[PDB]
Amino acid sequence: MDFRIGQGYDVHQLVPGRPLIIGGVTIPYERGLLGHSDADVLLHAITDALFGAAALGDIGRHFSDADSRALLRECASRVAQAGFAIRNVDSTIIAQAPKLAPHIDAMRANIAADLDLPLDRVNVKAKTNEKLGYLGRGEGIEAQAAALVVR
Amino acid sequence: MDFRIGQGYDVHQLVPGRPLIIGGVTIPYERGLLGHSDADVLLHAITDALFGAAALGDIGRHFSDTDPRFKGADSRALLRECASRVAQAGFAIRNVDSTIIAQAPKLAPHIDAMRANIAADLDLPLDRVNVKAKTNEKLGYLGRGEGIEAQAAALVVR
Amino acid sequence: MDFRIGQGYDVHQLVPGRPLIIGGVTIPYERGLLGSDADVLLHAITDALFGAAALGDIGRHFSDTDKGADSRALLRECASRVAQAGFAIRNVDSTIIAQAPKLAPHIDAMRANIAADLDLPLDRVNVKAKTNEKLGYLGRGEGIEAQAAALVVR
Ligand SMILES: OCc1cn2ccsc2n1
Ligand SMILES: OCc1cn2ccsc2n1
Ligand SMILES: OCc1cn2ccsc2n1
Ligand SMILES: Nc1ccnc(=O)[nH]1
Ligand SMILES: Nc1ccnc(=O)[nH]1
Ligand SMILES: Nc1ccnc(=O)[nH]1
Ligand SMILES: [Zn+2]
Ligand SMILES: [Zn+2]
Ligand SMILES: [Zn+2]
Repeated sequence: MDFRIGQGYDVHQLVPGRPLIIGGVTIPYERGLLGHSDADVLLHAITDALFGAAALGDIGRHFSDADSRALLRECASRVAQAGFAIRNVDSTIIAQAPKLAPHIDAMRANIAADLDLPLDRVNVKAKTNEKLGYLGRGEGIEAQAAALVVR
Repeated sequence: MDFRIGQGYDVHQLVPGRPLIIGGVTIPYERGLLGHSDADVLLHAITDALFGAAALGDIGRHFSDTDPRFKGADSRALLRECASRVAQAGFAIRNVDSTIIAQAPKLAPHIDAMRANIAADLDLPLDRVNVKAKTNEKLGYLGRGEGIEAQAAALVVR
Repeated sequence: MDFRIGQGYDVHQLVPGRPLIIGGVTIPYERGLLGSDADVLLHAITDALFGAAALGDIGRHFSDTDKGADSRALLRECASRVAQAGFAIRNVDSTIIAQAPKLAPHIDAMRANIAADLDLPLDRVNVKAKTNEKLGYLGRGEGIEAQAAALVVR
């Protein structure tokens, strides 16, 4: 019936002395993402896609720059409050390193639990940047997301 | 229930001596976006998402940067023509979402006005239109303030 | 009804010595993409189809070991796995970002290839072309990016 689509984008720098947390998963690595929160680039992109589908603005407006899962849960709350139900989420992480493949199902599990969705409605994809640009040089990590909701 | 989705992308350089026009809003700034038309990166991205959802090709095709009739073209006029062609193809627009990526200036004070322009041009209520603002966290040409990028998504139904 | 959306991204470097193949179409150029055929557009569309189906990604379905298959063979196999998970493809839209060469003359051919491979009416497949306005590695002609979106229904 009243379907809406949303899209999200995020990028953070990789810096020494920070933990690397993506999709709620702490991944062993010598650098981590820099941000005012835990800098979970994946969760932020999904969050923006959800706000965007519900026409509620953006993550910058809702949570002025701690735990990104808490923010994702709050986002899901605001989406429900606006009268929408989430139908599915898809996403991509662009990181030259480290290897993300072993952690993906954990990420999906986290996101599914945070959005109160079954696993089959949550997806997370991994890509390198084929050594191009700042992502290619491992200076940051990007995430992209898409969300479908219904009123 | 014949739904279709589309996506769009655009980027333009930020240069001295040009109006900064994003989402139809003239924003006070010392630089502006360089292009053949008014170079409204956000409206272009949305226009491409709508043409894309309707499988009508793209804005480069409909409103060519090689055709002199679009020199300094009002991108809201282009967006309204896109919406007309989308309607004529048989599609109704259900919603639009978008992102602008810029180091500067601060876009937040202008976002609501952008949403209102897009809503007006697409004949949608405000609650079916969204615009989001992002920095690029200081990375790359966007982080260096060399250009501004926009992304869009649209849902339509035949 | 049970609609789902998916999105996809891909980028390959652009250097002398390889054919330029985008959307199944070989395009005369002084350079080409590095990868198989390195078909950036087919890869992104393949990723958006798997993501709409919540089946992971092209890296997981089609790794470097398992044959030699070109990117259209992968798109078709992608499409068959999507169907067995219960989903029908409703449409695909995409954008190729390349500073050069001119892609517009080749779009009809890419759409035809994609629609054939996905068994879709032509009017549910779209491909768009963008430059990067001379910004970044894309704008210096050091690589080509593709973006895709797909809608499916169970
Ligand atoms: O652009 C990086 C970024 C800023 N911000 C504010 C809330 S979540 C988030 N990610
Ligand atoms: O890539 C910048 C660009 C080209 N073009 C043609 C019509 S609107 C527009 N934006
Ligand atoms: O990053 C370029 C790339 C990697 N990969 C794996 C399967 S298809 C494909 N394209
Ligand atoms: N960093 C990564 C990129 C792509 N695939 C992975 O598994 N990891
Ligand atoms: N350029 C901007 C990025 C993020 N937020 C803003 O308000 N403006
Ligand atoms: N490389 C290209 C970018 C934009 N339009 C084209 O036709 N080709
Ligand atoms: Zn973030
Ligand atoms: Zn433009
Ligand atoms: Zn590829």
